[PDB]
Amino acid sequence: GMDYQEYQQFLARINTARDACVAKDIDVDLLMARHDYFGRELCKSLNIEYRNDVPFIDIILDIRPEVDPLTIDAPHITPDNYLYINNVLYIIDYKVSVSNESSVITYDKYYELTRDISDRLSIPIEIVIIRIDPVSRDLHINSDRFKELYPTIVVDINFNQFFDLKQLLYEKFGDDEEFLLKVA
Ligand SMILES: O=C(O)/C(O)=C/C(=O)C1(Cc2ccc(Cl)cc2)CCN(Cc2ccccc2)CC1
Ligand SMILES: [Mn+2]
Ligand SMILES: [Mn+2]
Repeated sequence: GMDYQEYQQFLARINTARDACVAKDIDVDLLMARHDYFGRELCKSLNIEYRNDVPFIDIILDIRPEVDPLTIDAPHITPDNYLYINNVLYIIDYKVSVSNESSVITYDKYYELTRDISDRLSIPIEIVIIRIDPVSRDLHINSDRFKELYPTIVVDINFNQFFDLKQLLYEKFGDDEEFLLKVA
């Protein structure tokens, strides 16, 4: 799980919180903490360097350092990570959700915006959304091409801290109508 230190910060914030706006910022900070936690552990399993929200321009500069970043016609996306093997660019994104609705929105965005640049660099760009179901703890990965490189991937983590902290937050603001009907 997260460091004792990070769990303490959430515990302190949840207990000090008197107001729905503060409460929702914790709710959102937990989802993001959980996403980043899966990110770090996933990157250990894949044995690739851990990254977050990498500017696409930097990814291009890394795999093709001759490219002038002032002129290249590149999309403005910040994918969580990426892998370049056998002249194939895998654009990786971490997801922690029980559904694919977010996965699809990200895949649709990243797929559409990377068709042009793939054609220009003559490098096939494979969009890999690596999602863990936080309940079942099962890995769902869309890209068949990516799953050939990494045929069996055990992460073996859990989100019981995240579930507890969230539950404590919904317990505390359970009769705050404004908290229960506020969005990210
Ligand atoms: O949902 C994800 O899996 C994910 O990684 C998203 C993000 O990283 C952004 C921040 C974020 C939001 C929510 C979560 Cl759970 C984790 C991170 C939101 C979309 N991003 C929008 C954006 C795109 C391009 C340029 C600026 C901002 C900002 C970062
Ligand atoms: Mn991201
Ligand atoms: Mn992500």
